[PDB]
Amino acid sequence: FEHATTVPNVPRIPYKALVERAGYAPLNLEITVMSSELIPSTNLEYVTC
Amino acid sequence: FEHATTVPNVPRIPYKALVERAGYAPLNLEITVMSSELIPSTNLEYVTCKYTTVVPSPKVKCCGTLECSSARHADYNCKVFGGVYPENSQMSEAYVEFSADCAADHAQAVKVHTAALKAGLRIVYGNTTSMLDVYVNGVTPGTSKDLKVIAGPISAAYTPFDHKVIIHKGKVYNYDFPEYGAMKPGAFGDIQATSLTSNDLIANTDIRLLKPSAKNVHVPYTQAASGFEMWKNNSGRPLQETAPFGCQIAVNPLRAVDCAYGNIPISLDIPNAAFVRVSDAPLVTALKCEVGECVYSADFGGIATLQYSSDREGQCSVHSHSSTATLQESTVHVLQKGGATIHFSTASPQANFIVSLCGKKTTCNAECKPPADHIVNVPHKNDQEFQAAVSQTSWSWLFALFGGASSLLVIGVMIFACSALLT
Repeated sequence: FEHATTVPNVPRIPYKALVERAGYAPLNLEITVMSSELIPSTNLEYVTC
Repeated sequence: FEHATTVPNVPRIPYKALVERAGYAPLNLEITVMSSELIPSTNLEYVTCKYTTVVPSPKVKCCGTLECSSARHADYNCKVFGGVYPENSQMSEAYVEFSADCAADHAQAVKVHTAALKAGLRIVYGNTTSMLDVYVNGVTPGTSKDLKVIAGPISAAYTPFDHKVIIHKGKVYNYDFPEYGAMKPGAFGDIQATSLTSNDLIANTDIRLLKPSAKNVHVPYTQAASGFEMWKNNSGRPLQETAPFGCQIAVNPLRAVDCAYGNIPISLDIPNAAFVRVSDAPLVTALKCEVGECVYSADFGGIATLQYSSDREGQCSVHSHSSTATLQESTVHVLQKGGATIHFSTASPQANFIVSLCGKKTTCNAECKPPADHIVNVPHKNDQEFQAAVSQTSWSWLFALFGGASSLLVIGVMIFACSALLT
């Protein structure tokens, strides 16, 4: 079943939601973002001593 | 006792219905239209194949000449070519016949007239579950162990077939074959015979004998191609893949199976032994309808509960009367205080219907929600009704706007009357 929400990007703060299909009881949805590294794209020009 | 309803002609869809009379409970009746083919009346004219042109060894004199007569075969030529192989003579004679094997590969050109209407109905009432079938017309009785059923004729006729038809190995094509005896060469139907083993073959092939001119004996000819082979190149796609109502086609007797079109009126003489009385019928008062989801049009997308207060404990006969919705399972074993559930199945945004729990009526009223699932394997179970597929708030807007467009005209003509009376 397809469902779309918006997590806020603050680590280890849980987000609550309901998913329901018409013909079913609703159910819980706790989504957390527990780590977020972001990696830039790098290259090296020179090396100094 | 006999009762009539109608069932939409969609396969294996049960119909819940009440049949009631005095002194008895309104009793349940479930009628499902099972796998229901239709069979048209056929008559083959001819059977076609490839050909092998029999060209036998020739007849040659040297001093005298020859004169050639007719015989009984297919497309002839016979000819009497003159001074050849140096006043010598020759008799070049050639005909066709069926191929080496037409028990396997042979078409059948068939004309198709009107069609019968067999059915498959499963009928459950009370505790009686019966398997039967009925020729759909208003006269033939459909007889289970004690009952009789007549299925009234269809509201609108239909045929997947056409007037003329070709049966190959297994497939069925709509194509206009030439008539028996009117054969055109290089097209379908060059050889013709009334069975696989009957005589009186019939053939045009544009066979043309030619004058031999060589050192050794040969009989030369030229000929149009096998017009059955120039249909197998260019036959389109059969009726299993182009038919208008999803009907498959089987040919041992050429039947068309599992259509979905129209609706069948139906009538059932209920046997007298299956009539539960109003004493045994658990009468229930204080009916309270509590409507849950009602997400419409799919299969059973509506939940309703009933808070009630009974007289007895036993299996009722639950029913909805308005054709905007039908319920399911049709029997509820009641208790002194119960909350049993139904399954509404409407195809309109207005759950606006009347539940008779054991004949005692009450109303379910709620709005409905469109589903979020575009495409479902399972067919529909209701129809659409104008003055029922328009939502109630839209009725309020239309009525208010029409009243706002009419009442001031009423005020104007009353101003005419008032101005005429006062002066």
